[PDB]
Amino acid sequence: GLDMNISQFLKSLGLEHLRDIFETEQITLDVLADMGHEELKEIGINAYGHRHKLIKGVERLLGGQ
Amino acid sequence: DMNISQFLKSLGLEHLRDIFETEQITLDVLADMGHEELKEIGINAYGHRHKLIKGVERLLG
Amino acid sequence: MNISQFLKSLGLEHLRDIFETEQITLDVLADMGHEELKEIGINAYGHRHKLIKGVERLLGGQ
Amino acid sequence: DMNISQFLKSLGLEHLRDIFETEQITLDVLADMGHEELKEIGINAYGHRHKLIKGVERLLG
Amino acid sequence: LDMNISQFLKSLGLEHLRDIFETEQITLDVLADMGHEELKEIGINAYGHRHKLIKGVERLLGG
Amino acid sequence: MNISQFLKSLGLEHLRDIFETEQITLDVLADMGHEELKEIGINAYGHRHKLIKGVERLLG
Amino acid sequence: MNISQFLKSLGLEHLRDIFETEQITLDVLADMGHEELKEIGINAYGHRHKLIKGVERL
Repeated sequence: GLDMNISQFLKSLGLEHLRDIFETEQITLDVLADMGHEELKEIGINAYGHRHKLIKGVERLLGGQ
Repeated sequence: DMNISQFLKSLGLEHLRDIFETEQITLDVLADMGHEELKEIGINAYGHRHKLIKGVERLLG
Repeated sequence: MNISQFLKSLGLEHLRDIFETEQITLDVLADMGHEELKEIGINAYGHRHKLIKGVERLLGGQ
Repeated sequence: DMNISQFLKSLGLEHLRDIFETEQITLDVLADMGHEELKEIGINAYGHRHKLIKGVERLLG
Repeated sequence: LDMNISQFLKSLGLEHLRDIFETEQITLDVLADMGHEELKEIGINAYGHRHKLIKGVERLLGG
Repeated sequence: MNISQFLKSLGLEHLRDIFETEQITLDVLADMGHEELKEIGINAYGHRHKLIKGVERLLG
Repeated sequence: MNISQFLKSLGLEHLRDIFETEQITLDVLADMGHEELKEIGINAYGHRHKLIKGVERL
């Protein structure tokens, strides 16, 4: 909704337990918006369900609905 | 909508619980998945994918 | 044995490895047309025809 | 009775035997087929389909 | 007696239909069984052509 | 374009040391993937990703 | 081709002396990776990369 960042975004998806990965890997929203399943696997998001939630989450966030 | 473990039981697919647990597939995720995506997570039998897809769409509609 | 009795009743018991590997049960089969049967490797029109008509007759009341 | 290969031979359509064998078209299957279904398995001439359809009908007199 | 279909066609002034008849494997035996709907299905689009064929084949064979 | 203004345009000024020590010019960066960037000590995927996009954007 | 003119074409004329001391001919350079060029004192990734690419072009 109101002026986004990664911490908030992960909390809105129930994925706050990936904050460490995101922090170490310096994944901002601009970066995350360019990433698919392969790339998220490269940074250690092993669960398909987590990758899916992220991928759809960031499209939703930036897409205007 | 409901519990993933109970949904699998209601379809006779309790033996997929381990894949669903490892891939963190909740019901809302499953609702977005077709045959290609289910294949990606290791559901290799057509008949299993078909029951999941048809069972999750009966659950929401 | 329901699916394998069913295939026997049609003379299509040699399809039983495809059906076993793909875990096709009668409820799945009852929803399949030509395209979906081609997707699982039932390549012959005649087999597909017999399967579709057989399951309709089985569940249709006679 | 009579089987599919003798049947095709009797109509002068023996060159179709390989289609009928690839598609496992027995006489009981051919009996349910119209022009559209025969086009689908690659019988492209109307004349050939017409001979098959009238032939199989004759055969259940 | 029955003749080469290209001759039957030439006898009705319809030689230009021979490509359709060859492709569709239409013999006189088959043509004898066809009406307007069936000849439309093989691409004889003009009523006047179908009419000549249907009568032509009655004249030729029925007689 | 030069190295200093490239890194600043991506928010990666803090990398200038690594690029200086390793004598990474833009011609060289252009040929580097994730593995090669890992080799020079750029450990964050996010940074490598920005470097790789940035330099590809630069040579259209 | 001569080693002096090779380093001129890559802008690495300041390595002339490491190459002279270590007797690195182009036939030897062809065999060398990153590990091996580090062993003879070429500390910068970018210089190693240029040498590797340059020789493997010829």
